[PDB]
Amino acid sequence: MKLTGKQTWEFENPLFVNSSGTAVGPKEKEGPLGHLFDKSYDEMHCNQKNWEMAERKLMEDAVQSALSKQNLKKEDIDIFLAGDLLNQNVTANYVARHLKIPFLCLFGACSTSMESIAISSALIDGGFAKRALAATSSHNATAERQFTVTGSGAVVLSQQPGGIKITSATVGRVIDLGITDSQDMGSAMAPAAADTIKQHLEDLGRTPDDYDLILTGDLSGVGSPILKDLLKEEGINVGTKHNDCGLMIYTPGCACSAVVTFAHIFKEIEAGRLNRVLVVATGALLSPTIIQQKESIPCIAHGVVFERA
Amino acid sequence: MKLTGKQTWEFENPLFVNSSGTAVGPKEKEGPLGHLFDKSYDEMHCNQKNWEMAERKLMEDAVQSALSKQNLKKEDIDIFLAGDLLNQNVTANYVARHLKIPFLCLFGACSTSMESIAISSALIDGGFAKRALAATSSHNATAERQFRYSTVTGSGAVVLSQQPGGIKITSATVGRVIDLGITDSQDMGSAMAPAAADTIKQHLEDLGRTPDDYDLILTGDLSGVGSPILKDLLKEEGINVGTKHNDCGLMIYSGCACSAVVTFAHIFKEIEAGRLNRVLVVATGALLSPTIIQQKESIPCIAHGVVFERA
Repeated sequence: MKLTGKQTWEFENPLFVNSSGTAVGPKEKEGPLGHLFDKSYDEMHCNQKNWEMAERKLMEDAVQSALSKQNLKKEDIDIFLAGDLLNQNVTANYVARHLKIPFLCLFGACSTSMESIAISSALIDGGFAKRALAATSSHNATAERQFTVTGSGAVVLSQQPGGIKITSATVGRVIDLGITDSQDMGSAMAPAAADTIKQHLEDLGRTPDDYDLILTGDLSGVGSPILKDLLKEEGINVGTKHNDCGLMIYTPGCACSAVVTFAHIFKEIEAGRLNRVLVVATGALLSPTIIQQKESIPCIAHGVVFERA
Repeated sequence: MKLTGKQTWEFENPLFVNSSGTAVGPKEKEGPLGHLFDKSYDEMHCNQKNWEMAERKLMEDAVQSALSKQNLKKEDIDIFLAGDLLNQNVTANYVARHLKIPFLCLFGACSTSMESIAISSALIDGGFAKRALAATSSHNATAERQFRYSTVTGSGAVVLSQQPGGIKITSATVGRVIDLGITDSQDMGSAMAPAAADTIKQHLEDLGRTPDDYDLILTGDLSGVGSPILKDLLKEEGINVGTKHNDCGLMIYSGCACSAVVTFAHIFKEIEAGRLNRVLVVATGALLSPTIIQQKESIPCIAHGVVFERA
């Protein structure tokens, strides 16, 4: 069995990130990581007619950057796993239609960036695909349509040697402790990130000392301190080992886990500044209906371990 | 490799449907198959306060039926694959929270019924899970919300594992998105046929098979209008299904969402009874949302297939 413990998949065959691509808007371009993205636009329309075509252009850009880096055509990919981080896959389905790659459509939450890589990894490791493409996108301009980073990240994975290996993934379970305040996203998502991180370490018999970095996505300032405290209650001390993507992309539930992980964290690993990193993307599973009814907001966090090859 | 041809996964290890569960509304109860569903309700609210709690109760019923028939508890399942037709985080997410099973959230479309089984199947065959639960649901009363601002009222769930059962799963074909330019939200049957045809053709080609190798080729929700088109398209590719084709949308009472409940309640019984030995089930989905319809964009469609056989 490749399932280790309760929720962690340990891949047994060689598995690598062969290339990645990122495309972002102006707010991201002006931030500390602005120069690391493959595409970065000076204005939010991304030279497009409207917001829909803007986000579609961001994903197409990110995907073509990833493919270009390996001189791959769309026909060279066996499976495509993608979803929007915010909307109802309005972008992902359009891009899938153009790529013509067999398509597994995932539900768009901020956890989708790692959910798509986890599934892609299992399919490649299980012999169901030679190469997989995983992608997600979001656009600040349309993030309101529930009752946010502007960008998209894509990765190409395969068993062919690359600078970064994927060694395990932990699938999260939905966690909902009550929060209904659509603006209290930090306090709602933290318990999910905590459960997934705790289960991952328990499953692999590891501690934060086995990681160079434990990176969360989308907890930002409010959620991070809560996550650390919750982990301490479980006897898990992340210490200075924890950082959040929402905290690195802008100067002094924003779906930024993918573009920061792909544009920045992967570069750090390939440069040998980080050897093993646990990345946990956390999503608030909501939408108009949920909020329209003042219901609690369920959250989920999925994790993936990347290591220098 | 388990990948065969371009888009077909052939499972190399023992893989079975251990049980299934279906829960439906009054309209389905009154239909020709009404007697085959595990649970049915006399009124669409299903004893619940609103349409959201109604659909949630239906999925909880179907999942509990599937689990109960095998004497399993929610803790006995390693992975849960599910989605619901509104994509409002209302049903599947709610049910996943209560079950506490590691959850892979799929985008709801009428094609999700087979997408969830295909992924579940690969994860089991790949050693990533011992048992998987897959479920989908829809409700007639909120079906309009996919387009704005005939759908089945029910839910089907299945428990899968390597433990011997009456029904084996031998392959699955993952579809690619096909879009020939149909904008009309109710010419959905015709927007979906091309996707269903592409998947059936590729599935047959990948495995070096013809319709003669199947006792039944069943499409999910093409219904009255889409079925003739599908057969015409397959013929244009030199594939003659003849009388081997049927559609779930024609057996329960397009974009109907009846694929899972008809397959689970009816088709599975036919296979276990020995009346059908190998069946290709292809669920077809129109990938849309109000944003799509609102801007009168063409409607992308996708079809995923799974082959079920008598053990």
